[PDB]
Amino acid sequence: AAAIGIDLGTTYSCVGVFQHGKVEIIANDQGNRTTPSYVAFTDTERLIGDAAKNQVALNPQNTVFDAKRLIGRKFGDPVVQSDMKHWPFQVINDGDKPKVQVSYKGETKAFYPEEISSMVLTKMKEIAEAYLGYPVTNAVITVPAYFNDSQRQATKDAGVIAGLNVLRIINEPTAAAIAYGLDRTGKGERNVLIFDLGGGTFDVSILTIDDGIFEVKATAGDTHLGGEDFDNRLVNHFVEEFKRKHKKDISQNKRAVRRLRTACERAKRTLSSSTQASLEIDSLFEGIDFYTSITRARFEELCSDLFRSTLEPVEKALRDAKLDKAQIHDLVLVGGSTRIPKVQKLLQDFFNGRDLNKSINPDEAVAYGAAVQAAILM
Ligand SMILES: Nc1ncnc2c1ncn2[C@@H]1O[C@H](COP(=O)(O)OP(=O)(O)O)[C@@H](O)[C@H]1O
Ligand SMILES: [Mg+2]
Repeated sequence: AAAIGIDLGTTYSCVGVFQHGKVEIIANDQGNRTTPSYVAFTDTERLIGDAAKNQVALNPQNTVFDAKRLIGRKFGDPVVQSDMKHWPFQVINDGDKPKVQVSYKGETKAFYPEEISSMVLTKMKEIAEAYLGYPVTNAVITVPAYFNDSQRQATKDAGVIAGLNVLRIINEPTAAAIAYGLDRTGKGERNVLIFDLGGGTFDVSILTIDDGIFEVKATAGDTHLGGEDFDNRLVNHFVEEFKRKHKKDISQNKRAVRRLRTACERAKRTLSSSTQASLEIDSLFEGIDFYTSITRARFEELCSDLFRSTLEPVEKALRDAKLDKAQIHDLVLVGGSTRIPKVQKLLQDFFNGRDLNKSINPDEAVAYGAAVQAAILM
């Protein structure tokens, strides 16, 4: 019985297993090595992952996402109230506990955030099981370093609802450090900086590792900065461009904007390894095709202030840990947005030419570390 490592992410989740000496990051049924943290409810079925995200434009009120922003928080919580204003789905109050309310098979039903996340965890569990060819009952699940007891508990519960014995709940930055084998240094304190630019959040952590024991020395960043913000700059740019070429504003067509958003995210992803990208959407708005392109340099310009803003939390965390740039032994890249060449440059330049540990797919580093730790704990 291999136990599994699960990164239960805000925007994407990832599952790994350590067996026969190495970590396998397990692809899902569509061949994707990470899976959106999305759960959809329709007249006839419950969809999770890619199947949920791939119908988001068609079903906005009953496609749930961002459950991680609610998990283990009270309804009265100001982050909750505030985050609520921007979701297309209803959150409601059940004894100061938030529930996401949707319609499923024709009826209004309401779920706790840990219930939604348990459906994502079940999907990651079944992904793992399809590959291993047996049931998985033990898992290590990861959380942000700043998660309080009640968010850790609610995440553990999500695991238990999913039919997993949760061997441990560990910090995301520690799991990334474990992935790179930094946990096995000894006697001396090593200082490690995790730079984590994901889909919805930006986390900088400084850890000190001394004879295998981790200490979180500083944390910083921005809980609303991530790849979604870069998708948006691109969306706004192409909306303006559509207006220029056809004198038509797609702004208010919720469906056109979501399909444009989708095309942008995919274009963006291509710009991490190519210097130009094709954007081709059939019948975007009133039967008008939108066939166009964008360069890495143009996308960089559109995002230049957001990209730069990531170095301020780095300065802050260094200050709060009372360390200079030159006392950081290792720079680890985590999150899919750190595949962006400009971002790697900014961080490497900030650190005066220092290597970045980026050999492990950054959107997988946390799951990789969880999988290593799960095997150890077993
Ligand atoms: N090659 C790439 N270039 C730029 N962004 C990417 C790339 N691959 C994935 N992403 C982005 O990474 C983000 C998801 O990051 P990930 O670490 O998987 O999830 P999470 O933030 O939920 O932990 C998304 O915004 C996605 O578009
Ligand atoms: Mg992440």
